[PDB]
Amino acid sequence: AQEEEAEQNLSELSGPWRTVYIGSTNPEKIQENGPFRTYFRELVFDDEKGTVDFYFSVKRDGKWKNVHVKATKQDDGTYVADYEGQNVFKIVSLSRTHLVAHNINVDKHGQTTELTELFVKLNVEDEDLEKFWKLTEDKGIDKKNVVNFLENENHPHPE
Amino acid sequence: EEEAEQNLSELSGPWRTVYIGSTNPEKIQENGPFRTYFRELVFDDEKGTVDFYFSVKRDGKWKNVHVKATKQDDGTYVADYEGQNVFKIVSLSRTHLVAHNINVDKHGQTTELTELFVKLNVEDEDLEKFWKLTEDKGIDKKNVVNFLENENHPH
Ligand SMILES: CCCCCCCCCCC=O
Ligand SMILES: CCCCCCCCCCC=O
Repeated sequence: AQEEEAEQNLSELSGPWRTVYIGSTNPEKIQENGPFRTYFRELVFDDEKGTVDFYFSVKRDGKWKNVHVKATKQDDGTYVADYEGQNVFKIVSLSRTHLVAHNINVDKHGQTTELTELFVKLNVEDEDLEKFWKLTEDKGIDKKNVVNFLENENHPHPE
Repeated sequence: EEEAEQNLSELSGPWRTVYIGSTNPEKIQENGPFRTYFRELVFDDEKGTVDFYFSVKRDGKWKNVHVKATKQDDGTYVADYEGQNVFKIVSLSRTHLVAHNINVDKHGQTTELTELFVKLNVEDEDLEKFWKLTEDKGIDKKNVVNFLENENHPH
């Protein structure tokens, strides 16, 4: 017998995520305009399908693009996904607060690059949303006159 | 296992805006001066102040703004930004900030806004784990980009 099945419950982890650090064996890949200079926006874990959907922004030729990539868990435990080539990636450490992964990318030229990354979750608690809503009610503000900044078609550019 | 000491200044660092509500919708609509995307906050216990670092789009262009708020003996804060402001922190932890602000603009108009902000905490253990992983893969520290500081210092 090899290893045994892993009880996986990461659904709890879906939500807003941000990129802290991304390291690379090939710096050109992460330098400005690089394909893996990805600013995470959201992550969605599905335990039924055993998938991870990545939502992130990347600048391509002085222009910002919002990308969506779906990764699928393999019986190996790793995940594979198509983005600027082929990737096999591995969650080395994941918790409600963080995420450290190792990705191996093979581009359209067969060039292999190993990347490392630290990502953090933007945790918005219920106890706090309530407190903000109450206050907002008290001050007589209308829910319609409130702007959601954690998801809007008009935000700042990291560069 | 291990947690840093609790300090006000220790809450200093990257913060992000979640929601902001207003009595005058024009203040937080596109191009409104209060449609502020927080980048960082620095609490200073000695001077009794809070420094706001945020971004706001004006005349179609994103601008980086810094505002120094000063605590009052009564615990609230004053700050000059698009008129005079009297800021009140209704709840604050290492995780969140809920606050009420009253702004009177240069023309004497009064707007009351509410806001919910959240902090981006990057824990030591996770940082070291990223670097350990990074050196295990033979990646040189000079070959790593700090995305968080870029986000905190856009343009
Ligand atoms: C790269 C962003 C998402 C699509 C490609 C598969 C791996 C991403 C993991 C993050 C990069 O280290
Ligand atoms: C409103 C100004 C008073 C102090 C800080 C103002 C800038 C951010 C708006 C605060 C809302 O909570």
